[PDB]
Formats: sequence, C-alpha cells, structure tokens
Amino acid sequence: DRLVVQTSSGPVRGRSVTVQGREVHVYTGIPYAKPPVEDLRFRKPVPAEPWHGVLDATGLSATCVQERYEYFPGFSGEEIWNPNTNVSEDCLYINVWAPATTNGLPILIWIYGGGFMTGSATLDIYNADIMAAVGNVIVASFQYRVGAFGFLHLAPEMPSEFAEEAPGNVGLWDQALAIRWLKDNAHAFGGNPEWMTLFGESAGSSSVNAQLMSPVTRGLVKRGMMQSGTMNAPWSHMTSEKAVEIGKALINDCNCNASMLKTNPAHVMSCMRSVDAKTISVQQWNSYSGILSFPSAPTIDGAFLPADPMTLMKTADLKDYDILMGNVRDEGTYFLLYDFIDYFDKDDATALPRDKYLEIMNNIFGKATQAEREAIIFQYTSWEGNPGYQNQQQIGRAVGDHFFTCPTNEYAQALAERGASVHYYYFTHRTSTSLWGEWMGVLHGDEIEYFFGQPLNNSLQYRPVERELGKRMLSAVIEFAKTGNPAQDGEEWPNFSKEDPVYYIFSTDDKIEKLARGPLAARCSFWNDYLPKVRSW
Amino acid sequence: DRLVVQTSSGPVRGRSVTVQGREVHVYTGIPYAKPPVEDLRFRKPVPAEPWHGVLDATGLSATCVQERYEYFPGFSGEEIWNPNTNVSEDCLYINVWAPATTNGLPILIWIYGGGFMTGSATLDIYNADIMAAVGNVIVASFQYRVGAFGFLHLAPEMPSEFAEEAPGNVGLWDQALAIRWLKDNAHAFGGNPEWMTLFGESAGSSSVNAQLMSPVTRGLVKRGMMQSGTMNAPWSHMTSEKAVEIGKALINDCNCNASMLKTNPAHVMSCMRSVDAKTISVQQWNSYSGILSFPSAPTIDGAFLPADPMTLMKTADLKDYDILMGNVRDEGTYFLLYDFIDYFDKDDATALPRDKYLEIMNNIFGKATQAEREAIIFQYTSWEGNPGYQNQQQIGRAVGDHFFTCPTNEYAQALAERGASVHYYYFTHRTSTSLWGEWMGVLHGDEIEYFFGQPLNNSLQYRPVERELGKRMLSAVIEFAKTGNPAQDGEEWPNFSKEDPVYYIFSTDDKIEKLARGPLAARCSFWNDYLPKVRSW
Ligand SMILES: *[C@@H]1O[C@H](CO)[C@@H](O[C@@H]2O[C@H](CO)[C@@H](O[C@@H]3O[C@H](CO)[C@@H](O)[C@H](O)[C@@H]3O)[C@H](O)[C@H]2NC(C)=O)[C@H](O)[C@H]1NC(C)=O
Ligand SMILES: Ic1cccc(CNc2c3c(nc4ccccc24)CCCC3)c1
Ligand SMILES: Ic1cccc(CNc2c3c(nc4ccccc24)CCCC3)c1
Repeated sequence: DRLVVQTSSGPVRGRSVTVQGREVHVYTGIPYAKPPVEDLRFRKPVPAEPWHGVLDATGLSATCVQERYEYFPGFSGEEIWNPNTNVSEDCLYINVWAPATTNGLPILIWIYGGGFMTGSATLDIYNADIMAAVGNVIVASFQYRVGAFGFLHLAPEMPSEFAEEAPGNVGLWDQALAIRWLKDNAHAFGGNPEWMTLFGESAGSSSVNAQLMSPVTRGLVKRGMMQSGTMNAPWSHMTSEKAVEIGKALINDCNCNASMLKTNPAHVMSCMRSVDAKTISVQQWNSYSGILSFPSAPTIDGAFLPADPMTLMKTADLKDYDILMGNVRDEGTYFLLYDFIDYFDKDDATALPRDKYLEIMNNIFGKATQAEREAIIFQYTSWEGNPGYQNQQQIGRAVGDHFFTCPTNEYAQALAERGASVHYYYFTHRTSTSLWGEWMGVLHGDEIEYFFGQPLNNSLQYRPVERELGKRMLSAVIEFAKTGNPAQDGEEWPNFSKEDPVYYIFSTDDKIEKLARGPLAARCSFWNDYLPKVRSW
Repeated sequence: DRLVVQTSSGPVRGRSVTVQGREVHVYTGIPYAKPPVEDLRFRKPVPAEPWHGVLDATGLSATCVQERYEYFPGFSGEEIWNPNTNVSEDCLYINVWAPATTNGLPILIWIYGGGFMTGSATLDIYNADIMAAVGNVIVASFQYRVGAFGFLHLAPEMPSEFAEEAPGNVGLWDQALAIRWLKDNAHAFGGNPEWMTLFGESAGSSSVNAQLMSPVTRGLVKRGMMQSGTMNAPWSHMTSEKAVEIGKALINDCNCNASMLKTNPAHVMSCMRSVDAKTISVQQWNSYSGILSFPSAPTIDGAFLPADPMTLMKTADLKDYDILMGNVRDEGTYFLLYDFIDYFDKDDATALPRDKYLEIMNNIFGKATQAEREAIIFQYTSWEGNPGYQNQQQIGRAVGDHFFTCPTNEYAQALAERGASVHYYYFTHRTSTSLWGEWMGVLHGDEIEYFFGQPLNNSLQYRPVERELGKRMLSAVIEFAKTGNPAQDGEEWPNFSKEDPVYYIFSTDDKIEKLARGPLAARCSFWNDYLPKVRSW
C-alpha cells in the first residue's frame, strides 16, 4: 500500500485525506513505548516491542488516564477539551501527518497541555490536517502520561536500589521518547530529522521548554514554540520534597500506607500498582488546593530537570535556539471561573463587590506575604469602568498576569539574554463563535486553533478576517518551523529582548499597531521587577 | 468725609473706586497691632494704640520681612509674587473693601500664602476690588508675620517665666488679632460680624484651617474656604521639638550662641532683637533642606495648636461649619521647578531619563522608608506617553499629590465625618496668558485670580470663557460666603464626603463632566490608604 510506511518498529498503515487541495497521509495511534501498565506504571517508558504486519494506524489512540471536567454538563465549550477517545493507561501512541532545507520536510511536534493532569493529542482542535496540508510539513503529536501516572515522585523516600520505582517526570520521559522516535523515523515519513520544531500550549508549552533545556535531551531540538507556558511559571515546576509529599498523600489516599516507603518500598509500590487507575485518577486530586497549583508538575529530580528552571539558565548558552512564544489577552478568565464558580457565571459578567474582590484576591495569593497581597490588591484595584464588572476583570487579569503572561515574559527575556532568537506574540482576538461568556475575553487556549489553521476549515463557522488571522497565525508557525523566524515577507516582526521587548499582536482589527512594547512591559513590571523587592521583608 | 469710617481705634480715611459699575470704599493700611518691633519682635501681637485724626488709609501697607525669589530675574511670572511694597517689621496692617441675612453685608477675610515664609496682602492678585463690587460683600485682608518673625519657637527651651519671649505661632496670633479687629469693626464698614468667611491659599488656606479649629479662636468663624492648604499637610505643621531646633540654629546662625538659652535666655533674646531683620530674613533659610519643608510652620504649642492637626479632629464636632476646599491640577510643578531648577526649565519640558527620575524621586522622599520610596517610585513610573516628558510629569504629580491634593482630600473627608458641610472643587484651567512653561500645567495658585474675579477685569487679557470661569468662580465664593453653599441656582454641586467624594471641576471646557468622584479618589487612595500600610514595617 502507498498508505504503508516502514517505521523503526514495523510497517504502519494510515489514511489519505485531501484537505486544502493537497494529499496528506495521516497515521494515528503508533505505539512508541510499551504500555506503561502493571509493573511499568510510574516507571520510565521503555521502547515498544517491534512488530510485523501492517499496524492499523487509522483510528485514534487511547487517552491517558485522567478525569473529565463536568462543571457545565452538555456545554460544548467545556467538553471539547475532555478526552474524545477511551481513557486507559495503555496510551503511549504517536500520530504523524505527512504530505503526499532540501533533505526532507520540516517536522513539527505538538505537545498538548492540560496542567500535567489532563489533555490528549486526539482532540479535534489538535487536528494537524490543515497545518500539514497548507504548511507542507510533517506534523506529529503523541500522548504522554499525565497526573500521578506521569509524575508520581518518590525516589528520595526510598533507597538507592529503588530509584527507578517512581523517579518522577516519566511523562517528560514519555515525550523525550516520542521525540526520539520521530527523529529516528523522520526520513521514513519524508521528514528531515535535523529540521524539527517543538510546539505546545499551557503545560505542553512548558514541556516544549523542558525538552529543549533538559540535559537528558538538549541539542536534539533547538527550535520551539511555547504558547502560554514556561517552566519558571508557578504551576509548571515543583520541588522534589513537595512532589514526594504529594506522592505520599496519594499512596495514603489509595489505601496503601505510605509510611512503609522506607522500610519496605517494594510492597508499597506493589499495592499502588494493584490500585485501579480510576482510583489514582481521583485521589491524586485531593492534593489540589490553590488555583493553578496542580499535584503533578515537572519536578526537580537531578536528572530530567536537574535544577530550578531559572538557575538552569545562568550557565547555558542558547545562540542556536529559535523560540517563538506568547500569550493570550485573558489568560486567567477560565481558571478563575472554574476555581471560583460559586462567585462567577459562564455566560454573563459578575458585579463583584469590594469585599468579595478581597475574598478572592486574598485567597489566590494567600501564600504570598501580606506586603505582597496588599501590593497585588492595590495593583489590581479598579477605580473606573463601572465597579463590579471591573473587579472581576481585574482578578482575571491578575491570575492571567501572575500565572502565564508575566512568567512567559520573564522567561522570554532570560532566553534572549543567553542568545536565543526570541519572537514574542500577543493574541487578542475573541473568536466570533466563542460561546464562553463575553467577560471571559480571549481565553487561555483560544489561540491554539488559529495557529493550527482551523479557520481555514471552510466547514466551521468563521468570519473572513478570522480565516485571514488563521492563515496568518498558521503561516507564522510554518515560517517559524521552516526558518526559525515567524516573520512573513515584508512583514516587520523584530526579535524580542529586554532592551526592546517588542511583540506582535494577532488581531482581526486592522486599526491597531501590530508591534507594541509598553503594555506588556508595564503589566509584568509589577510581577517581575517591583514585587520581588516587596518580598524583601 | 464720606470716605471716613470711625473704627475701634480711630477714624480712617479711604479711597473710592468705581469698578463693575458699583462704588467701593477701599481702606488700605489700617494698623491692627503695635508694630511687632524691637522688644515686640517674636512676641504675641498687642492691639494697636488708638489714634485720632483721620488715618491715611489710601496707600498700600508695608510687607512683612521676607526674601524675594529671584530665580528668574525679570520674569514677570515670578515677581508678581514678590513683595510690591517696602519690606519692614512694621507690617501689621488691615485692608477693608466695603461697598458704597439682613443686618449688614457679608465679610470675607483673605489670608495669603507663601509657605509661612513669604506673601503679602498687597499683591495685585489679591485686589478685592472686583469681588467686593460684584459680590457686594465686605472683603478684608491683612499682613501677618511670616518666617522666623512669625514662628520662632523657643519657649520649651526656657523657664516658665520666659514663656512669652518666643512662644511660636505669633503669625497665627496676628491673624487671630486681625480677624478680631474685623469682627469688632464689621458694623462700622457695613458688615455683619456674625456673617464672616475666611478664605486663603497654600499657607493662607492652612491658616484659615488653624483659625477655624484653634481653641484660641474657634467659634468666631465657622465658614471657611481652603485652597490647596490644610494643616495635616506635611509643610503646614511642625512639632515643637523641631521648631526649637530650627530656632536654636537660627539663633546660632545670627551669631547669638543659643546654648545660653537655658542659663540666661534674656540675654540670648536681646541679642536676637539687636540682629538686623535682613540677617534673620536670610539665616532662617539655612534650615531649609527638603522641598516643601519650610523652617516656619504652625507649631504644636499646647496653645494655638494644642495637638497634631489629625488628633484634634477625633474629638470636636463641626456640624455648624461650612467648608469650601479644593486643589489645582498641577499643584507640584512650580515647587519642582524651583527645587530642581538644575534639572528643569521654566519654558520647555525636560526629557528626564530614568536614573534622574530616580535621583529626584529618591531625594524628595528620602525621609520615607525605602518600602515607601519603592512604592512611590512604582506608583509614578511612566510607561506610555513618550518617556522623559512623562517622567517629569509624574514627579510633578507625585509632589502635587503628596503635598497638597491628597492631604486636602484626607482633611476634606475628616471634616465631613465630623459634621462639616464640605464642598470640594478641582481647578483644571490653564490660563491662556500663562507664561509659565506648558509642562507646568495648571500651577499651584493659578486659581486665586479666578476666585477673586480678576478675569472680569476687562483691562487684563482673557478669553471670553475665562471671564465666564472667573464670573463662575467668584460667584462660587460669593455664594459660599452668603449661604455656606457654593452652588448656583439649578447648578448641581453636592456635598463631599468619604461615602461620595464628589468634586466640582472648574474648566473652560464645556465638554467635560463637571462633577467627578473617581480620579481624585484613585490618585490619593495611594497616599491616604495604601502607603500607610506600607509604613507598617
Ligand atoms: C473541518 O471541520 C469539519 C466539521 O465542520 C470536520 O469534519 C469532521 O470530520 C471528522 C473526521 O473526518 C468526523 O469524525 C468521523 O466520524 C465518523 C462517523 O461520524 C467516523 O467513522 C470517523 O472515524 C471519524 O471519527 C466528524 O464527524 C466530522 N464532523 C463534522 C461536523 O463534519 C473536519 O474534520 C475538519 N477538518 C478538516 C481538515 O476539514
Ligand atoms: I488544567 C484545567 C483547569 C480548569 C479547567 C480545565 C478544562 N480544560 C480546558 C483546556 C483548555 N482550554 C479550556 C478552555 C475552556 C474550558 C476548559 C479548557 C486548553 C489546554 C488545556 C485544557 C483544565
Ligand atoms: I513658599 C515658595 C516656594 C517656591 C517659589 C515661591 C515663589 N512664590 C509664589 C507664590 C505663589 N504662586 C507662584 C507661582 C509661580 C512662581 C512663584 C509663586 C502663590 C502663593 C505663594 C507664593 C514660593
């Protein structure tokens, strides 16, 4: 078959789609690791046993075990992020979209987000059909273990012998393993293996970050696109000691004692591999208190992540790295609606009084000092623009700014200082069909479909300028993948640095100035310059 | 003569002016105290010895001893605030403007400003001709001792016996004495003595404040207009211990030892009364380090000012007090140009770099903690609006806001809470003929002429809307004087309180909303709410 490709591990058969007037060959569900199941739960992934026989790569693969948000039962806007294939631990599968400088096609690799607890390469929104077809590039995506399955971290609690029992970050080992698989097999799909670009969003973006900077993997890929996610972000890294404590709680939470981890770890681990995945899937969430602070995150392990993400950079040079990164306008709105659903509504705005503005602010930042809390509350106090609506708008800004936009900004400046050619974007279009509430603005993740070129899909409802924006945002990705520079011919989009923190604005509004420096600079000046000084007692 | 009026101390003869089509009788230079000279230097004023014979009250009286700012030699804009009659210690004279509810005319009494170091009732700008004529009210002004002459404070350094040797605040005793004189003689000028209104600007405004609230005088006048000056303001009150230290330096500075103040005060005081006034006039300024922190100020004396101005209010009710108060848009520009003339220009704006923005900010607020300095510097950091020009604009705002607008705001809220009917205004018109630099905006004191009705003077150059504004601002004063309420017929101008900090905006722009709450509330929220909390270690 011409839909058959001989991979490193055996022949695979795929589908043929014709989108945007070009043939793509779509291979979905290729095992890249042995199913991380039974004895291999919590462990590093091991390469998949080779096969022979055409492997059916025409259906979607499984979704790694996770829980579905049902805060709005039946609301399409929530469940399009829920798993759309069966959930199972057997989930380590790769997807390749392959069209029908000169030694093969560029390969783009997508890592999804979902806070290291959720997410799946199989979501419609991550369909690489159009990107591959129009970009004329190889696009690949894959599942990686999330939640406690990907991030249970207990090795310090156990003797040397039991290191590989629960080393932590195996979800990042998964990604490492799938990217290795794609390098190995780039040529078999018409792809140039030295021409690879990682890209992702939220936790996927931070994972792009980890894969570029980890000693375990660094050098393999040196060109990445990070959408609203950087490892310095508070939700995207976690100490080993906190990870262990979460792990110890989970072990207890699944009725497995955990106080025997030192005296007899092997038995505690057997117990945890006998637990049904659904039980882990639920009990891991007991350790979630704090908006945007998940129990699973890239963990300082002296291995994949050997130091805290900002002490990594003071010593490694990045002159050969190309980085495209950015943010959406309202990063924090849906996190705030979910974590404070008692206060807020999905569809309409909330006139939030001043005491309940304080109630929420003082909670979100309860772990900062009160000199920070007072400073933050003062920085986000509305005075104009009709109260209440404005207060909700400011708490959203604060969440977005503290958790995504300003960490991204800070990491973008640190990447530029060590030589990386950084390009920064800011996404400010609220899609016309968005059925999230108007007050929620331009949601975290709203940009993913645009960068994938989905507005080019004439079967989904979009306005002509939105299809223009999708064609522009996909083209920024394809040009970044192809040249390390997102800028089109004659389009001005200069490098981002501390000296000139210029970013590109993606909007349908042809009246705005596309290049801007000041507004993000001021927003995040508070978080990245002034607030550190407040923290000095 | 019909220009002759029999006062408490003898007959006085004045002038007849006809302005705005009404006859006014203008008596200038009426002694209200014995010349505070030789033995009476530094002492409380004593009532003037009665005379007989028509006293020539047709010329301007002397100016109390002070120094003239010559920062711009020949610039009319500076020297119209310099003394325009001879400077001398013999200066305690009153002025009455008297036209040609029902028991006499209202009496308005003007107290000039000049930082308790300068100023004179004789300035053209304080001409009450139009106000009296158009308002059809009695207007009075008078000289009061300024500088060390009015405020040398040494009684704590000396035994009980020598209390009256240098009690301090004699300049406020002067004003007390002239207001008493005007009550005594209100009827002789056609004025109703129970119908008196104090009004003033800068230090005069704070003096209006002191005269309304001092136990020495309170009850006499219960209706006042305070323009950019309140006693809580940092430049408008001073402890006794700091006053003594200033006094001790001056005594040393005039070559009189000062370390003998306790062992033999009488000799140290003789020495200081032998010093030429010009020497005191100069050496008192040696104790001026710090913008807006003059060596002379209303001093806590357990007498005229028995406590710190904000601990006074927590115990006295003001239900019968009417207070009209307010601010100009750019309170701090000329103070900043004078104290930082090396940096800035009179006519054109300064592109102030960021390090020199810090140089000035860190100096002006050098005495605040660094947690305040960092907070203030962050609160006034420009990001947009073209740098440099913007930085100068923000340091001006900070000075204006910290030194006048926010203390006034704070005192206005405290006055309303204790029952006073407060009305708040905000003056935002830059006069067309202003030959100060455009960047200096609407200067501190720019409003005085408008409230005096000077734009009604057809011989000075003003635009028609400026004459409208003068006619409106004079009418706010006359209506406030007559009814305790500045509001015209059908004009909405509601009471100012913490609950509803609404103010009236005086502008020639007919496009703005005259009533506003939010913009001052936000400006001063920083100074009056948030910064106090920063001050907590
Ligand atoms: C563009 O947008 C349209 C929707 O407007 C997308 O159409 C969707 O295509 C997928 C796959 O082609 C359909 O899923 C399939 O369903 C059948 C049975 O219903 C199943 O046998 C397949 O294995 C697959 O699961 C989906 O139903 C369809 N939805 C609609 C509303 O048409 C299209 O994929 C988008 N992308 C492009 C590049 O056109
Ligand atoms: I972690 C997390 C916290 C709260 C809600 C969710 C639900 N999943 C969601 C995801 C994304 N966008 C969404 C937009 C609206 C509502 C839910 C979304 C994009 C990437 C991660 C998953 C996940
Ligand atoms: I204290 C002080 C500090 C700096 C400059 C001066 C000069 N005197 C001045 C006064 C007033 N307005 C002015 C406007 C521009 C320039 C100088 C002005 C109004 C009342 C006090 C005196 C006084």
